[PDB]
Amino acid sequence: SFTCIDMHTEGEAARIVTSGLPHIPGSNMAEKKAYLQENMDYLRRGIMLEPRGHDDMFGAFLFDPIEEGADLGIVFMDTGGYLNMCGHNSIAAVTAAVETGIVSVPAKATNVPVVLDTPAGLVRGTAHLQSGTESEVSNASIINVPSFLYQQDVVVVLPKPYGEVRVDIAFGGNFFAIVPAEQLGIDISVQNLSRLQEAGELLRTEINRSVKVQHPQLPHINTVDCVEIYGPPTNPEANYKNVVIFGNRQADRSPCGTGTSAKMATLYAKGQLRIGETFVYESILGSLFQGRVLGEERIPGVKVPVTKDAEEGMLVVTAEITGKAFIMGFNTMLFDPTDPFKNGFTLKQYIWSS
Amino acid sequence: MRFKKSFTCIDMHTEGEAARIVTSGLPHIPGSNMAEKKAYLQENMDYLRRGIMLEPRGHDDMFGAFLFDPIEEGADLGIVFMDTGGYLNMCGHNSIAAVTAAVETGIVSVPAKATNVPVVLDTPAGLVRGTAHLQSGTESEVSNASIINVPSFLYQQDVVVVLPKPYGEVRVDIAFGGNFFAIVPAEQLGIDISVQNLSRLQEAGELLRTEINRSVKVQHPQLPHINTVDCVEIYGPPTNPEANYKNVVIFGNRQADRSPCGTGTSAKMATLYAKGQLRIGETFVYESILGSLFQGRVLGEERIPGVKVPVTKDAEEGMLVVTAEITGKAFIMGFNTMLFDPTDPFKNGFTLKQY
Ligand SMILES: *CC(=O)C[C@H](*)C(=O)O
Ligand SMILES: *CC(=O)C[C@H](*)C(=O)O
Repeated sequence: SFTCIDMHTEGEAARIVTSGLPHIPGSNMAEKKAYLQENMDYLRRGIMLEPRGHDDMFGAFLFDPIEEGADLGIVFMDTGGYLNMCGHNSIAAVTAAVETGIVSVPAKATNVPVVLDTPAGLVRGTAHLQSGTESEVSNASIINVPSFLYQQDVVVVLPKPYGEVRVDIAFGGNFFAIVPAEQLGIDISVQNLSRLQEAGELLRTEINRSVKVQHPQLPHINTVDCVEIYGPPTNPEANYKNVVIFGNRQADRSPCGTGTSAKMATLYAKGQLRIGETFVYESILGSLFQGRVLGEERIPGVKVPVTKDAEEGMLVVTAEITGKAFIMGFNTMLFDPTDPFKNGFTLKQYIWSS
Repeated sequence: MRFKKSFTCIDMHTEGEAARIVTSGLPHIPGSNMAEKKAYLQENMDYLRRGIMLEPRGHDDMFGAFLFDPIEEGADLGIVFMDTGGYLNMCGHNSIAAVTAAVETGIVSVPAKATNVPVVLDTPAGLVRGTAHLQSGTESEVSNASIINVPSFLYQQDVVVVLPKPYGEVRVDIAFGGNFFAIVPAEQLGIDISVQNLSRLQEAGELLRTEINRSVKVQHPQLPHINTVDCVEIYGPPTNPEANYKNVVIFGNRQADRSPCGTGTSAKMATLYAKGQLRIGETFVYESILGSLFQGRVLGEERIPGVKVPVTKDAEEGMLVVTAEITGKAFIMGFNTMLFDPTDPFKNGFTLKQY
């Protein structure tokens, strides 16, 4: 049996496994993720998939922190595999840590830091407390790992009825292909969600076939794992609306924190967003996240495709993302060794271009 | 405060199909029988079903039930079933799960040295007599569970239903197995029962259910409150050698059963029995889209003089009903305390499924 704190962040699940896991080696969180992925993938499958989960479930395993200064180690998972970072799950974990007492709250504290050691690096979170409560969280922010536009105006050819599209590749904790919905000929709407999933899958697969990406500081991150499809906002408070397609072409119900970070890095690189300016991203559900670019930095002697010959070094930015998570369940998940679906199942069919 | 309005559940599944069995958290629900309590919930507290069944706490193919104290004489537990669209009068897989959960979690006592434990369910469709078959050696580990369903019957035969393209005109049987079913060969819809075709099967099932309920009036002759076709059973040749046929049942907000569906199996057996194709005691094995198997036997038959349904011939002496036993295996998959913060925008759930 495993104990879980089932959270959701504005409609998007985050199943946070807090106890009962087998002991896992690894000298950092990236190696722990690799160990799970390579040797114990049955854990993910049983916890994420039907019948205990479903095709759009998401979650994370907690571990002791390893990187200096962190409160919790975390490895994220979904219906397909393992993302190096997740903003909505980070917001959920920061929230759960404070509300359930995994991390202590100083006396008279109105903000409580919760630092996550993730496969993509250190993620500095803050739970913003409800005034007059000891540990009720109003919302939570996360300062993401450095983000960056990687490659601009990448042209890929998808099968009909999509054909040729142009995207940006950016890192926000995961590598994203960021594309306007208009180029796909699909409005972002609940009605089009299945098509959005198919386009996202086709675009992700085609991008990884034709562009080889590599995070220049983190060897293990060498694929594009997420497709961010954006368009005009519905809520007048939002700058844009988006849906991210990832995992086994599941869709984020949240605006997606890493995807927002990647979008903000891209806008910033193009001069379209100032440091400290509030950016508001809306989801397919109408949910909002707020983000701000906190700073920028050039890394001398390190280039990505977008980095100019004249430029000694790549531009990165540090972005903060804010959202609200709720506890939806305290769960003890059970696995009878004679249960034929102890490792879950899906009825979703795979798709691929011919 | 945090646990205000929470619910405790035993999350079960029966060969892949969820049964979220709510064990505490409801206030008193007015009603002098289970059918009335079901109507109360549906009319006055439907947001509870939606919050428990739907994302983010559930999903588009979740299923479950509320437990109550039994009202009907001889029953161990009251139960009201729920899904992503509404409330079925009976559910085979959830009854199998409830019998199993009752024994394994000690809701019912296991008599000294027993190998089989009866668990009787008071449902909106009537009394359902369950038996938990214990694993030899163990005190209360359940190997599988059988349920003797409420009376089942073929109701109306060769009903022509006209659906939009690419389906057009189809021929179905209507039969009662605890719910009314329209039973239809997948062949007639132009599609195979396969995971590939699941979305289409859901669409076809929903179309068929809507059209049937407009164009055909059904009425259970002994239970006034049952007067709609709630489920569509789409069947085809088996994949597993052990199975007679395969099916998928579409119901709720066009969700699909991952189990072979016990009420659908009961309706199918009553149909086969009526056509002389199954004898009393003969094992019928039904396969699901997942490859799961349920076993059924017809245990008894009765003609009810003076009571007819559309298939009852003038040559005949009252409508035929059968008593069907269904057997499957359920597992505990979790113990959950579900939370509903009043400021949570999705306290009542959501679905992204089309229209
Ligand atoms: C982990 C994801 O689902 C991508 C969106 C996010 O919140 O980072
Ligand atoms: C309750 C349902 O899902 C219909 C199938 C069955 O097991 O009776």
